[PDB]
This record gives sequence, C-alpha cells and structure tokens, in this order.
Amino acid sequence: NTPKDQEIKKLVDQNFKPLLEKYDVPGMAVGVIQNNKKYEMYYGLQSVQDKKAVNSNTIFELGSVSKLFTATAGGYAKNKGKISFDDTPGKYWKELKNTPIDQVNLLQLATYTSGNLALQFPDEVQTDQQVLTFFKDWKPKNPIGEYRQYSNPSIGLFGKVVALSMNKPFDQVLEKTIFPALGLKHSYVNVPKTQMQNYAFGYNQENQPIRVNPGPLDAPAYGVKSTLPDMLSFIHANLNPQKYPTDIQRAINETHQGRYQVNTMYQALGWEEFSYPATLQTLLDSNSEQIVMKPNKVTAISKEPSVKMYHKTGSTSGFGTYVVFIPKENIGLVMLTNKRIPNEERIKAAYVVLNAIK
Ligand SMILES: *[B@]([O])([C]N1[C]=C(C([O])=O)N=N1)OP([O])([O])=O
Repeated sequence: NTPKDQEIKKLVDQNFKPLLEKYDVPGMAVGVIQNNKKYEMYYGLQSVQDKKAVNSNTIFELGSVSKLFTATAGGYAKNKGKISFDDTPGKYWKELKNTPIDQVNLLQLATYTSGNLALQFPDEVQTDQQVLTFFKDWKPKNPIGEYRQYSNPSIGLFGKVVALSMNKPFDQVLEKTIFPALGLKHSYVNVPKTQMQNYAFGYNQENQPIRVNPGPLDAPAYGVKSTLPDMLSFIHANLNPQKYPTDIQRAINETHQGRYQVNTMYQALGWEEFSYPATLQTLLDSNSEQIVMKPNKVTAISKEPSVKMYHKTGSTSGFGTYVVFIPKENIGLVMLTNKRIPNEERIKAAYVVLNAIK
C-alpha cells in the first residue's frame, strides 16, 4: 500500500532532510541497504558556486571513515600471512628497529594504545623524512596497551607498515588491491584529474568552500574519498562477508573482532562495536568528547555479545560521514555531507531511521 523505497525515503526526509536547513549544509547523500536492496537519497548541492546537484557520481571526503579501509587492508595482510598483529613496526620499517616505538605492536598501533600518540602529528611534520624522525624520537609515556587515545599517527603508522609488508605504497594497496577486491569502482586515495568534476567542495563553518589538506600519513588515517553507491557496496561487504573470496572475506571479518572495551564501546579494527540491541545513548556515548579527545584506560572484554552492531564517524574540515550496520537485521546506512554536523545528529538520525524500517 506504500512501496518500500517510498517508505524509506519518507523516513530519511523526516530525520535527515531537516538537518540541512538546521545546520546550513549545502549537500547530503543518505543511503540504506536492506537485504541486498539499495536505497539512495540525494539532497542539495555538491558545489554551491557551480550549481552542481549531489548525485550518485558525487565524491565526498570520508575523513576517519578512511580508517575502516586501513583496517581492512591490515586484515587482508594478516590473513595472507604478510604480517602478524603481534609484530612491531621495526620488522617492516627497518629504520625503526630497536627504537622505543618498536616496543609497540601492530594491533596497539591500529587500536590507539601506544600510550603516547595524540590526535594529530605536530604541524611541522610533513615529509616522509620528518615522519620517520618523529617516530625515531618517540618515547613511551603511559603503559603500552592500556590507554586508548584516538590518534591519526597511530593508525597512520599501522597503515604504513601494512603497505610495506605488501611491497606497495599505501595508496596502491587501496586503489589496486583492496578497493577492487571489495568491488569499489569510484573510491580513491588520489582523485584523478578526470574525476575532479565529481569531487564536491567541502564547506566550513562560514559555508566557505574548502577541501582536505595534504598531511603526514594522511591516506590511512583520513584520506579516502568515495561515492554513495561505493559506500553502500562497502556496507554490503561487511553485512555479507561470506559472499566474497576467502582473502577479503577473512579481512572483513578481522575488522569485526573486538579487542578491548571502554565501557559499552568495543574497539574493533577501525570499527566501533556494540552489543545489539544498542540504546541511542550507548551509540552517542561512543563519540563523546571524553572518548574521542582524551586518554581512557581500556578494559579486557569480559562480556562478548552474540549479536553486535558497528559504526564509525568521519570528519574533515569540510565534510561529515557516518556509517552503521547491523548484521542481524541485514541492514546498514551511510550518510555523507559536504559540511560537518554534530556527530550526535548523525547518530540519532540514523538510529531513528534504522529502527523504523519494516
Ligand atoms: B576522523 O575524521 C579524525 N579527525 C577528526 C578531526 C577533527 O575533529 O578535526 N581531526 N581528525 O574523525 P572522527 O573524530 O573519528 O569522526
């Protein structure tokens, strides 16, 4: 009596559409996948000044959602026997052999527990030589493996090592191995010249057009750009890893395994994981200022839930992202915007929508 696509569109109109007026967001793409059926909704503008509408070809910056691809690459490397997560970075980047950072293992780098790595590198660290010097000069502070501090250089180094173990630069690991194994045709570390017309402007807090800056180990930490249909296919792969060849299948499953907890949030590789059903507050608590910006002592997982859900937020100066999936209900959602909006508004809108869909 109302077809499913219109029902889902109404729910997205009720929950996501009013964020555009509220936060003055020029463009948004929202997608839902349910049982192998894809629903794409597009709003507004990819470029205000060009009058170019958001559409299925629009390329957005994923920000930290990029960490999911880095995690998947690490899982691919591990399950191919190219790395072990108990290895240290000096085994692959030989100039770090026997330095203090070589006491930190790959898993601890992927999951932000070195005990002394902050959200960003210092501004001055830009070149490959400066990055190396930075890690050579690094010294411990907190006990290794016990304190989570969410960190671009931590998972950046992880990404770098993964690339070294596969004998390819990190951009090539994604663009030539991992994106094609996931079936993504419109995802990039470096958007090529012939695709730049599809690359949206981001918009800052004064609605001024901006794009992400080049940075040290930017690609593995926050450097991937993709379209809505590609992101939906990524969510499809996470929902149905058993439909992919062994190597990328094991890779995807590797990203799902929780390693530790901070209260109700289980840190997997890239993904944050929760006991399902999850309350809205549990999901909101995961991205509190205290969790995101400060050190938190981790605990051993002492209740492993049978059924989980998984999410990740991403932001660049000019773009917001949120991806969530619930294997049990065979359903997932992607939101891409070309202006940041509060993490709380993303998580809540997707919660309402996903819980309402018949
Ligand atoms: B990632 O995109 C990393 N990130 C966020 C910021 C910021 O707030 O400026 N800098 N780096 O996003 P997140 O915090 O995991 O959603």
